[PDB]
This record gives sequence, C-alpha cells and structure tokens, in this order.
Amino acid sequence: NVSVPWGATLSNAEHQLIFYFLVVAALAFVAGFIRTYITRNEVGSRYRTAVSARLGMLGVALLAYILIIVAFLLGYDSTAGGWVPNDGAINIFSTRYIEWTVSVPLLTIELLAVCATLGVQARRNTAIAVTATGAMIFCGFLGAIVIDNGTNTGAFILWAVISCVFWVIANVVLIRAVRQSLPTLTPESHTMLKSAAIVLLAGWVVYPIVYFLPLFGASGGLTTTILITLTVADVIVKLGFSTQTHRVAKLRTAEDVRAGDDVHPESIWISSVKQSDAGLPR
Amino acid sequence: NVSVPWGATLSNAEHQLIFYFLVVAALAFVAGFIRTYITRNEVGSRYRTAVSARLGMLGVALLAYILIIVAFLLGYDSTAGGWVPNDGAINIFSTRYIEWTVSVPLLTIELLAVCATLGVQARRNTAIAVTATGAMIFCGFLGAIVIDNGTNTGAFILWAVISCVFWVIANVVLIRAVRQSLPTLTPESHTMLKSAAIVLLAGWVVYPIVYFLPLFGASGGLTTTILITLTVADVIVKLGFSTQTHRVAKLRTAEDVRAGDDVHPESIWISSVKQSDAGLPR
Amino acid sequence: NVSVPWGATLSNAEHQLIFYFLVVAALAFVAGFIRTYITRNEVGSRYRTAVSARLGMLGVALLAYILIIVAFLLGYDSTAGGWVPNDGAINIFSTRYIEWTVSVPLLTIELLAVCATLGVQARRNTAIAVTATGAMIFCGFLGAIVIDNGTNTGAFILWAVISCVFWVIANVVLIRAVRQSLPTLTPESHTMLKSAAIVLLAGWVVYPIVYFLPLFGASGGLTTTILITLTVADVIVKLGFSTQTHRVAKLRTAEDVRAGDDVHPESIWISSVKQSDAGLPR
Amino acid sequence: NVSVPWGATLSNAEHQLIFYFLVVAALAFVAGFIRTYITRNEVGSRYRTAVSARLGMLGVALLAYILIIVAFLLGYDSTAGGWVPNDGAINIFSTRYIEWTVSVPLLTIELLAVCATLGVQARRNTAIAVTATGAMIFCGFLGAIVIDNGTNTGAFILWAVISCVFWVIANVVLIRAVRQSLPTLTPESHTMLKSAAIVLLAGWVVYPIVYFLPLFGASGGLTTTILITLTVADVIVKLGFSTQTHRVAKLRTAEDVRAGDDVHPESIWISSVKQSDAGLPR
Amino acid sequence: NVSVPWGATLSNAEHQLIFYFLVVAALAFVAGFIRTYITRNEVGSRYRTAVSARLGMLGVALLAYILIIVAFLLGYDSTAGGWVPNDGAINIFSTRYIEWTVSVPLLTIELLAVCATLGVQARRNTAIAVTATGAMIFCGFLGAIVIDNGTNTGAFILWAVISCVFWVIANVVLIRAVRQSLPTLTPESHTMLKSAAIVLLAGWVVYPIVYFLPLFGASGGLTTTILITLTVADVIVKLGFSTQTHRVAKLRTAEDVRAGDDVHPESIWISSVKQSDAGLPR
Ligand SMILES: *C\C=C(C)/C=C/C=C(C)/C=C/C1=C(C)CCCC1(C)C
Ligand SMILES: *C\C=C(C)/C=C/C=C(C)/C=C/C1=C(C)CCCC1(C)C
Ligand SMILES: *C\C=C(C)/C=C/C=C(C)/C=C/C1=C(C)CCCC1(C)C
Ligand SMILES: *C\C=C(C)/C=C/C=C(C)/C=C/C1=C(C)CCCC1(C)C
Ligand SMILES: *C\C=C(C)/C=C/C=C(C)/C=C/C1=C(C)CCCC1(C)C
Repeated sequence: NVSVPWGATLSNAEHQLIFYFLVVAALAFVAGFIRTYITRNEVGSRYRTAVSARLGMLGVALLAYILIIVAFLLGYDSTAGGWVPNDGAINIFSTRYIEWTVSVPLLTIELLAVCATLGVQARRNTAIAVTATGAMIFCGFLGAIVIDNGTNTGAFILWAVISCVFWVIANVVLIRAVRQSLPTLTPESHTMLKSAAIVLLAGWVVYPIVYFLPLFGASGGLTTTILITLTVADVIVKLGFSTQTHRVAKLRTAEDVRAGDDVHPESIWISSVKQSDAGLPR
Repeated sequence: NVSVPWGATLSNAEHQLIFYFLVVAALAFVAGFIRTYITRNEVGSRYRTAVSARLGMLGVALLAYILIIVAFLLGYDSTAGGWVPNDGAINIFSTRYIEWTVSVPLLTIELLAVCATLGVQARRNTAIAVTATGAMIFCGFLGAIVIDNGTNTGAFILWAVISCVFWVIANVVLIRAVRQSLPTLTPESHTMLKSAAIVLLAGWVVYPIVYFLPLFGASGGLTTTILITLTVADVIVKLGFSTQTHRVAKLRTAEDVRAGDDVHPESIWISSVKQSDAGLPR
Repeated sequence: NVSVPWGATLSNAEHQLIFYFLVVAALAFVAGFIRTYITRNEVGSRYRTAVSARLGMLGVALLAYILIIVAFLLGYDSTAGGWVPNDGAINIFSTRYIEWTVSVPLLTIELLAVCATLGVQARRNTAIAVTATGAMIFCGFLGAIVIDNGTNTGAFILWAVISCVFWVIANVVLIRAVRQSLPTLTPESHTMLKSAAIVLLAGWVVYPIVYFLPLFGASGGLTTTILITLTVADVIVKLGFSTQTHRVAKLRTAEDVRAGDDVHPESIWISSVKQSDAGLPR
Repeated sequence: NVSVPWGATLSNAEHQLIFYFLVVAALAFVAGFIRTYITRNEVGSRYRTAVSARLGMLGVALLAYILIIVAFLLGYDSTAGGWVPNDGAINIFSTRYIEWTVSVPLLTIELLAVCATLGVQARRNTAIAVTATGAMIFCGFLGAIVIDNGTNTGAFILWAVISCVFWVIANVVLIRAVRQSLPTLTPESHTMLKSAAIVLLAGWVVYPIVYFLPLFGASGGLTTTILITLTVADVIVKLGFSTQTHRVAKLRTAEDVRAGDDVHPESIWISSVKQSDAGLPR
Repeated sequence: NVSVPWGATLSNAEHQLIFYFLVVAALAFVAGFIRTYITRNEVGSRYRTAVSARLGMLGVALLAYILIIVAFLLGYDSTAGGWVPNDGAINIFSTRYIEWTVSVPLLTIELLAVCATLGVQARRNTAIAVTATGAMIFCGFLGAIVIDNGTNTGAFILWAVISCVFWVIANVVLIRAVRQSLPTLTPESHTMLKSAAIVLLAGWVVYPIVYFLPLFGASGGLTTTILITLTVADVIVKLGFSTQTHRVAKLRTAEDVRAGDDVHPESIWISSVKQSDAGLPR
C-alpha cells in the first residue's frame, strides 16, 4: 500500500538533517541566481532566451525553497517522540510538485533555446515540451497528493504511469531537437550541446524513483531519504547544470563573433581560454 | 439566486488543487517578470512603453498573487469536514478584482503602445481605455463583493451589465486603434499586430463567464472551478501573451534600424531569424 | 467639535471598499516605480535629479502604502456590528502624514529640478520649499493626531492655519521659480513646464479640504470617504503626475542634443514624435 | 544616577511622535538609497569607493531603521497609563548603537575616499579610522546598555570617556588627511573638500550630548526627546550630508576629464553648471 | 565530555552582546554586498567568476545571518534567571554550519578563479576543493549537531577528525594551485596572489578551535564567547577579505589591458594608482 511520507514522526537527527539540506538548497540557489544574473551579458542577444529561462528557473527554485522551509517549520512539533507531523506536513511534499511545475518547463525552454531549430518546428517543439512536462508534473501531484490524500495505491500508480507517458513525449521531442541541431553545428559546439543534453536529461530518472519510495514503507528515515534525495537532485540539476547551457550559448555567441555574423562588447572566455575578442558594431 | 463562492467548504483535494494553482501562478509570474526584465533592451526607446507596461503588469500580478495566497492560507480551517471558510475567504475573491484593476489598464497601455497613433488621438485612446477598463473592473467588484456582501442577485446582475458596457467601450477604442494602425505598417508588422490584438482581446470573455458561475449554485467543486479557472486565465493572458507585444515592438524596432531611422546597440532576433544588425549612433 | 475618523465602525461594504482602494494604490505605485526605473535613462545627466526625486517618491509611496495596509488589517475587528476600530486604527491616519512628510518635499525637489535656476537662488529655493512643505505636513499631524489625540478642535484648527502658511510659502517659492524659468526656455519647453507646474500644484487643495471633514461629524461613511479620497488623490498626484516632469526633462534633454550642447545615447521620443537622435560623444 | 530611557511610560502624544520620526527616517533613507543608486555613475572609477561607502551606509541605515521600528512596535503596550515599556524596549536603544557601528566607519571610508592620499598612509588612515570609530561606538554600547543593564553610573561615564578618546583619534586621523589633501587640490576642489569635512565631522557632537541625557532624569518626555533627536541627527548626517562627498567626487572626476587624465561617458553637472563633457576612450 | 553550547542560560549582558554582534554582522554583510555589486565591472570578463563567487558568498552570508538572528530571537526566553534556552536554540548553532556549507566552497571557487590554471587541472581543482570543503562542513555538523544531539563526545571528536582530513585535502589542492600560478604571473601579480591566498587560508584555523570549546565546559560566558568569536571570524573572512581577490582580479585585468590582450571600458585604479586606461574594442 502507499504509506504517505508526511505521516511519519521524525527523530531529532532526522529533523535536523532535513532543515540543513532544505536551507543549504535555498542558499545555493541564491548564489546561483546571483551568478546567473552577473553573467547574463556573456551571451549574445540571439541566445538570451537560454539565459532568461535559467535565471527564471533559479528564481523560482529560490522562492519555492523558501516556502518549503516555511512549510517544514510549520509542519512538525517536538513532542518527546521526536517531531510529529501536523496536517500541514503534506505541504512540504506539495510545494515541491509546485516548484517542478514551473521549473521543469523552464528547463525545456532553456535546452531548446540552444538548439538549431527555426520557425514552426521550433514553436511546435517548445509547445509540446512545455506541455508534456507540466502535464508530467501534474499527473504526479494527482497520484501522490490529491486523490485520496495520497493514499490510493491504484491512483498513485496509474497517475505515475500517465506521468511517464508525458515524460517519454518530452524526451523524444527534446532528444530529436538536439539531434537535428548537431549536423549544423561546429565540432566544438556539436560536442558541447550533446553533452549538455545528456547532463540535462539523464538525472530526470531520479525523480520517478523517489516517487515510488512511499510503496516500500513508512519510517522517518524513509521520509528523510525522500526529502533529502529530492533536495540534492534539485541542487544538482538546477544549480549544478545551470552552466551547461550557458557554456553552449557562450561558445555559440563566440562563433558568430568569429564568423563576423555578430559583435560582442566584451571578450568571451570559456575554461580560461579566450573564445572571441570584444568588438564594436561597425 | 447568488450563492457566494466563499461560502463553500472545500474538500482536501479541492483545497490542495487551489493552493497548487495559486502558487504555480505566483511562480510563473516571477519567471515572467525575470524574462521581461532581462529582455527590456531588445526594444527601441520608441516602444519602451510597451515594455514598461508589461513589466509593470507582471510585477503587479506577482504581488497580487502573493496576497491571494496569504488570503487563502488565512481564510479556511481544516475541520474534519474539509476546509471551512472563515470571514476572510471573501478576500480571496476580492484581491483578484484588485489585481485586475491595475493589470487590465496596463494591458490596454501596452497594446496601444505598439499601435501607430499620434497626438490627441493617442492621448484620447489611452484615456478612454484606461478609464473604461478600470471602471469595468470596479463595477464587477461592486456587484460581486460590495453590495449586500455579494448576495444581491439584482445588484450582481445589473453591475455586470454596466461592467459590460465599459467592456464594449474599451474594445471599440482598442479595436479601432489597431485598425487605424494596420494601413501604415509593413505586411510583416501589420500581421503581427493584428494577431497580437486578437490574442490580447479574445480571452477577455472568460472573465465575464466565470463571474456568472456563482448563479448556478454553491459547492466546493464550483468554488474550486472558479478559483482555478481564473488562475489559469490570468497565467495565459498575463504570462502567455506577455511576448506578443514584445515581438511586435522588436519587429518595429528592427524595421526602424533597417530603414536608417534608428540604431540599436545589439542585433535583434525574432524566431531565431536576425531582424536587424547592431549599430552605433553615426 | 472634531470627531476623529478612527472612532467609527465600518460596514462590510465600507471595509471592503477601503481595502480595495488601499491595495489598488499600492499596486499602482509598484507599476509606477517599475516604469520610472525602466525609463530613467531617457533623461540627460543634467536633469537626473528630476528622475531620482520621482523614483524616490514612488518608492516611498509604495512602502508607506504597505504600512497603511498593515495598519488597516490590524486596526479593525469584525464584530457583527461591522468592523470596530481598535486602538491602532489611528495609525491608518498617521501613516499617511508620515508618507506626505517625505513625498511632498520630493515633489518640490522634482519640480525645481526642471526649472532654470542657478547657484544661490536654486539652493535657497530648494531649502525653503523642502522646509516649508515638511513643516506643512507636520503641523497637520500635530492638529489631527498628536495634540489631545486629535480631539482638540482649537488645536485642530490652529495647526491647520499654521500649516496653511507653510503652504503659501511653498507655493510662492515654487511659482516664482517656474516663472523665472519660462523667459529662458523655448516655446515648447516654456509651455510644458507651465503646464507641469499647474498640474503639480493645483491638486494640493484636495488635502486641506479632506483634513477638515472630521468637523462635519463622525460616520463610517465619512470615515470611508476620507480614506478613499486621500487614496485617489495620492494616486493621481504621485502616479498620474509622475510623467509631467519626465516629459519636461526629456524635452529639455532633447533640446540640448539638438543644440549640440550634449549627446544622448538613444533617440528621444515624446508623444510618438522623435525629439532627438542618438549620438556618441565626439 | 543613570535613569535608563527605556524605563519610562510614554504618553499617547509621545508614542505617536516617536513612531512618526522613526518611520519618516526609514522612508527618507529609502529615498536616499534610490538617489544614490541612480546617480552612482556620475563619479569616475577613481572615486567609486566614495559612492559605495555612501550607498552602503544608506542601505544599512534603512535596514537598521526597520528593526528599530519593529522593536518599537514590540516594546510598549497601551495600558490606559499611556504606553508602558516591556523588556524589549531596551532594543529600541540597542539597535541604534548597532547601526552606528557599521555606519560611522562607512562615513570615515567615504571621506577618506575623496582625499589625496596614497599607499601606506592611505591604508594606515583607513585602518585607524575604521577601528577608532567602531571602538567608539562599542564603548558607548558598553556603558549604556551592557554593563549593569545601563544602570551603573560609573560604568556609564567611564565608558563614555574611553569612547571620547577613540573619537579624538578618529578626528585627528581624518582632519590630518583632509589637510594633507588640500595642498594638492584645485581651489574649487580644495574648498569643496574642506567644507565637506566640516559638515561631515561637526554634527558628531550631538551624539555624545544625547548620550548623557539619561543623567538629568527619567521621563517619557526625556525619553522622547532622546529618540527623536537621535533620529533627526541620523537623517541630517546620513541623508543630509550624503551629497557632500558626491559633489566632491564629481568635481574631481570632472577635473580629470578636463585635464585629459580620464574620460567619462556622460557630461557632469554640479549646481546646474556643466563641469565636464561626455567623451569616449580614445 | 561535550556540553552543548545551547544548553546554557544567558545573562542580560550576554544576551545583549550576542544580538549586537549578530546584527552588526548582518549589516556589515549588506554593506559588503552593495560594495561588491557596485564594483563588479572593475574586473574583466576573464575573471568575472571571482566577482560572482564573492557576491554570492556575501548574499549567502546576509541571508544566513538573518536566519541566525531569527533563531536567536526565537530561542531564548527572559525568565528572571537571564535568558533560558528553549528548544530552537540549537538552530542558532545549526544555521552557521548551514551558511558555511555554501560559503566556504564559494571561497574556494573565488580563489581558484584568480589562479593561472587551464583545462582539466582547473576542473579537477574546482571539483576536489568544492567537495572537500562541503564535506568538511558536513562532518562538523554531524559531530556537533546531528549525532546524539551533539552530546556524544566520541562522535564529536571523530567527526572533527574526518573533517580535518577534508580540510587538509582542500588546502593542498588550493595551495598547489596558487603555487603553480605564481611562476607565470608578473612580480606585482605574483605577490598579490600569494598574499591573498595566505589571508584567505590562514584564518580557517579559528573555526576548528572554536569547534572544540564545548569540551572545556558549559557556561553562558563560554556560549557567548563561541557565538561572538564565530561572528567576528565570519566578518573578517567574508567581508574583510572580500577585496583581496578583487584587487588580484583588477590587477590582472589591467595587465591584460596594458599588454593589448584586452580592453576595458573604464580606467582601473588600485590603491589610488592608475593601473590601466579606458579603451574601446578596436
Ligand atoms: C527540478 C528539476 C527536475 C528535472 C525535476 C523533475 C521531475 C520529474 C522528471 C518528474 C517525473 C515523474 C514521473 C515521470 C513519474 C512519477 C511522477 C513524477 C512527477 C515524479
Ligand atoms: C488579468 C487580465 C484580464 C484581461 C482580466 C480581465 C477581466 C475582465 C475582462 C472582466 C470583465 C467583467 C465584465 C465585462 C462583466 C462582469 C464583471 C467582470 C469584471 C468580470
Ligand atoms: C502625496 C502628495 C501630496 C501633494 C500631499 C499633500 C498634502 C498637503 C498639500 C497638505 C496640506 C495641509 C494643509 C495646507 C492644511 C491642513 C493640513 C494639511 C497637512 C492637510
Ligand atoms: C549615524 C552617524 C553618526 C555620525 C553617529 C555618531 C555617533 C557618535 C559620534 C558617537 C559618539 C560617542 C561618544 C564620543 C561618547 C559617548 C558614546 C557615544 C557612542 C555616543
Ligand atoms: C565562513 C568562512 C569560513 C572560512 C568558515 C570555515 C570553516 C571551517 C574552516 C571549518 C572547519 C572544521 C574543521 C576542520 C574541524 C572541526 C569541524 C569544522 C567544521 C569546524
């Protein structure tokens, strides 16, 4: 059966670890937001979407993680028997689905931004991906939170299945876009995009796995394993992979500048190598 | 007869779904605000008003949606019989009228900003539209919230009628402005404006319809349908259509640059096609 | 006698209307703040003071209106007999005097910024105006709030009289500055300043009138009329007239650019007419 | 004996006046912060420290004054016998010492920034001044707040004496720096610095005087006089004198530009006279 | 044996001093954040990482210190017997470990940013350092907070030992990077980096020492000594040493500009000496 994670009483260790990771995440996102803002003009206007998506995703994550922290502080009470969940502990689990609903479509927008697609294909791509990913999150939220208060095993499973269909649709769309890109890019750029895609699409699998952990039992330790693992995953994907597309966009900006297709006000540096020189509109 | 939406007790599913959409909206607006800010200089000084209106509308929406979220958390209490409305549940419904009062006039300002009107006509247009739209919202607020606490069917209806007159005035003004524009623009620009207008003016109809749903009865289902539908509509219109005028303004900037009427510091890209090159004041 | 406004019990309609206007104001100011910030570089460095004053005034208004909203939510308690003022309701009335104390001197700074005055006269002007206006607000605050808790009719009147002397001093100073300007400006600029002054100085009269309403009796109606009217006045003067000086400053920037006295990085547009072209320091 | 200021019960007038000045200060600082930010690029990179110090000081003041306002609202309760101090009223007095601890060293940094000192002397100057001033504040905090809860007359006095030694050290350092500057500046610049120093160093005396007013007795009148006087002093020194160094820095920037030692992207204006023209790096 | 710091009752002096330092820190960080932001463009794009890391670290510190202040206000209750720790007092100690978890890896990123390393070595360096330092903090958090609620002496010690291994790894990595840099830099730059490294790595020792103070007993004195000393250390290292790398980055920018390897829009000043002139992309 499904044993909802927010039913469990947390040990002190457990409650302490959760607060640590939750706040470390929020602070890492603040740092990431600052970095992304300070470096927004390393990218040409042609790829500004990549930058905006990413800065958006980091802002969203930062706010969502503030809510999660509030929900956590207002969701358990120390009672000699550790910390006992109140009726707002479900909101620690809900807010995360909230956050993914915005953030994951932003990720698709970012990745498509640095691909080589034009016109209808590019608008079709962005429509299907943003749709399929928000649907994928919402189906999850249905199974895990909304129907029967999380407790209906058949709902819980069936909605995860539906969710997995939207997950395959999103991937196919993205994977195809990245692989219609690669023929038109330069070796260095081809490589960079291929690698960014993989990094950006591979760690999605974590989420579905964590989703099904409520099936193996209910414990404060299982709850801590769920909340922590999701927090780490979010930091790795949103923060850790926040520079993959930035490097792609920078190396693309620089190639345009070297081809005389554009100019850029400052030199561009990637891995401490100069990619392009500063130049003025001539 | 009118059954006010804030009278109904919400199931857990219902209360969970509402919080989801409300917060997803707030987070989508934060993302939108960041995008609009990061891309404010893609537009020439001639059309900066379009940008400011839009960035204003997104900032307003973001704050309004924070209030709505507060009002929601402070408006229902879990009581075994789901969530029971308290005396601040009306403020969940009131805050939205508040938000439209600023946001809808901002929308009119934005659309007129990218039209081809000069002098008195342009000042008359903006005066009538900003007036007619704020009046339209306020009449709504009267019928639905203020008179008799929402419960007077004849008020509720009569004020919606008055509201619909201000709605026709606004449309006529706007529609005429857009159609005095189109003769002077270029094919590509003509098309773009025509389409932006339609997108921007068509989904207004949703609001009046939702307004009259408190007449079909009272339920937490119905209450939930109301709050969600309004949230989706807001996201579609404020966020979804936040780029229509931006593209119009960009393509207008670029045409000036190509005509030698202006210069722009960076190249302009629309749908991954280069519209204009960067240039310096010569 | 004086019947203090914060003594009255508010109907539900009344309490609803007040919250509407108060929050609509705050949101309008957020929009205004964003506009003013986004357009700060339409003005040359010579007139940057106008811009800073205005952006300051809008920031102040936005914060003050947040306080007023708090004070309102924490100042009346629903009790079957509508909303009954607690002992913090006075703070709804006090915060507004607070706000004017900063905002009105900012207005004088803004208007003098776009006048044609040099050296001692300009420093004397700004000193007398900023003094006379802050004094004018403080005398008001004395009569209405501080002495006898607002209830002393002779105080209430006598301090309003004193306040009116500082009001005449401020006007004389300002009016003379604007009329020593006009001889040195261009027709187009002369006209623009004259008009901005009138708009900026005419709606001051509202405030003194509203000030003496507590003398015609006490009612929640009267209390509501007071709070709303002040809110509308603030929006009209701070937001509505936030572009008068901006246009003046823009047309002055542009005239310098056309005379070859300065350069400006971007073209300047006023009412959809181009005033000056972009240019580089030569 | 010392009668601590936070022991006194405040009349309604008194409590009203205090809240007025405290919030007027916070709002004035917001305005000042906005001005300083909007005008940060009127100064060359050579004197950017002056700007950063000042913008820092205004940000600090704004936050400190928000705390003081909180502390005030949470420090007295209306009890028929006016407002009666709780055991957090001391924090109204403590927060101010907190604020000076950052702000006064920032002031020294700002003033030294616009002086003509190089190498060791400049690093020695900044070290002694920042040290002596933070020490001066902390000694004050000891005598007034920490030892014996403020109530030890001999502590109170002895720590103020120590504090006055650090005050003389700071002045000597600063005064000497300003007077080793003046021989190397231009008449116009010499004059400007001399005047800025005097303005910046003269109103320090207020603070020590107010410090000893708890020795003349205890009253809500006296308590009110203390809190208001400190608030006015802060506004005069932090806000009122926030442009003295800015003018100094601007006139220094402009002189470099006129000497061909630097360039500046925009013209520089001081008192409505043009000081330097815009120019590009040649 | 370990006597947890959050067990002790604080005298009034003690509670007053702690609040002072905690808030002085937060305010110093706000000032630092403003400085770093205002001066972000003194550094070339090649070394922007240094700037972003530092601005990130200061933003993180500012938020962390706000939490610590909250935790403090909500962690002790005045009970005639001074201030008595409640059960959130542990969170005053926990939040600091939280803060170091982000901030210390940011410090390593900053220092490596201004070193002369390319390709794999630079990516290996940053990976090991960011890992080793976050591990070092987390091991600390285990021993001090999580296991046995802080009270297990053998845990407390053993985890500090493990922590010290990660501390040696981090240092070796960093020290080697800085000393593979120095052969390729200029005298002036070599010197500057060597000095920045020492300053940046030397005051790490404080933290481990303070960590083992809970072993010398329990007291409010000892508790106070701990919290203050950590606060001062943080201010010295995060704020005090926030300019070391900035100077390094500036002098490196300037050397590139003098070599004709880059251009920089503004002149660069270090210690009131001009390092490079402004220039345009040629
Ligand atoms: C914050 C960033 C990311 C990439 C979060 C991703 C979330 C998913 C990939 C969720 C997928 C789900 C599936 C496919 C099936 C079970 C329900 C889930 C929503 C967890
Ligand atoms: C937030 C964006 C938009 C466009 C909101 C629009 C609101 C309306 C178009 C409201 C119209 C009304 C009418 C015409 C009649 C009933 C009362 C309403 C206020 C709902
Ligand atoms: C927020 C903007 C404005 C211009 C507010 C203005 C306030 C006044 C002009 C107040 C004037 C007063 C007078 C002359 C006499 C009675 C007391 C008052 C303060 C209301
Ligand atoms: C916020 C700005 C300023 C300049 C505040 C200044 C504070 C002082 C100059 C304080 C001086 C003190 C002395 C010399 C002796 C008594 C203790 C004091 C801290 C009040
Ligand atoms: C906020 C800035 C800094 C540099 C903080 C540094 C923290 C450490 C160097 C901590 C080291 C530890 C060790 C090596 C052993 C005991 C556990 C500690 C985490 C305190």
